[PDB]
Formats: sequence, structure tokens, C-alpha cells
Amino acid sequence: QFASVTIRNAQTGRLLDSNYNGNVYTLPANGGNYQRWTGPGDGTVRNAQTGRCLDSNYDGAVYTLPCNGGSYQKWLFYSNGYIQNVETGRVLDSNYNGNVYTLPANGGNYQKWYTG
Ligand code: NA
Ligand code: NA
Ligand code: NA
Repeated sequence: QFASVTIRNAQTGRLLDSNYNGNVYTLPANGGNYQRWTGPGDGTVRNAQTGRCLDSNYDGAVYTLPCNGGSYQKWLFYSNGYIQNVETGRVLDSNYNGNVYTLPANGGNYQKWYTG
């Protein structure tokens, strides 16, 4: 479990962030609570500001939605930095533009995250 941690992309250095409309992206660190995330212990990754759950689909889109208990909202954190969706098996990824998505694991640094 974790409370109010940042989730930083190892490659870009940008932080996972989201808004009340459910958009997810990365931005440079700004100290705000939209850039913090909380993991209760049920596999969810909840935005500390909005309370919405990180979610994704088989096409690789990522977004936040009200927490609904489903497997698309459950994530596995690996000690090597992967963040894997339980339903799809795809891992969280992002780019220098700030887009966030999921892709099959390919060992790249864009799929490594530092959570703390
Ligand atoms: Na973050
Ligand atoms: Na979640
Ligand atoms: Na990942």
C-alpha cells in the first residue's frame, strides 16, 4: 500500500498526473496533489486530488474513472519499475509529449516508473 506518492517516468522525468475530467498525462513536477496517487491495498491507483481510479483498455488508452472494483482498474507494481494492468497485461508507458498509454512490456525506460 502507498499514500500520496508521485509516480515518475524513469526516461522522461515527468510525473503521472490527471484531472477531474478523467484525462491522464505526464507533466513536469509541480508539487500539486493532482500529481499524487494513493494505493489502498486493492490494486487500485487513485488520484490523491480527484479520488478517481487509473484505468485502461485493450487498445492501450489510459484515463481515470470512478472506482468500480473491476480488473481494468487493478495494477501490479514490479520491483523493476513496471506498472502492469491486471486485466489487459499491458504496462503503463509515456512519452516526452506527456501522452500516457499502455503497451506490451518491451524493456524500455519509458515503461519504468519510480513510485514514492
Ligand atoms: Na506523479
Ligand atoms: Na486504479
Ligand atoms: Na510500466
